[PDB]
Amino acid sequence: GTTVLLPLVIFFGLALLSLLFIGLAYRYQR
Amino acid sequence: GTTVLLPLVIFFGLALLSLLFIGLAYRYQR
Amino acid sequence: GTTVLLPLVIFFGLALLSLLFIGLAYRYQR
Repeated sequence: GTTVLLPLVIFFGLALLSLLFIGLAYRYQR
Repeated sequence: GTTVLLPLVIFFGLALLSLLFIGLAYRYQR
Repeated sequence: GTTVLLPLVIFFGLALLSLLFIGLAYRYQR
């Protein structure tokens, strides 16, 4: 019951990927 | 049908990770 | 249910990002 948090955390984890993607460009541009 | 697009876009991000992981293996391992 | 595997595979991708996250701290540590 009240398993509304389960989907939210999965989507929230995706946020880390976004930050990691931005950092990738930084490494290629000093 | 209800907010079906929300989970679809989250899964899409998952595919992007595959590109980021595959690209790392090539650079860190010919 | 019917699509129990669908969310499981999406979560499975998140596990890989966990290892990548470890490398981020190392680079920012030294």
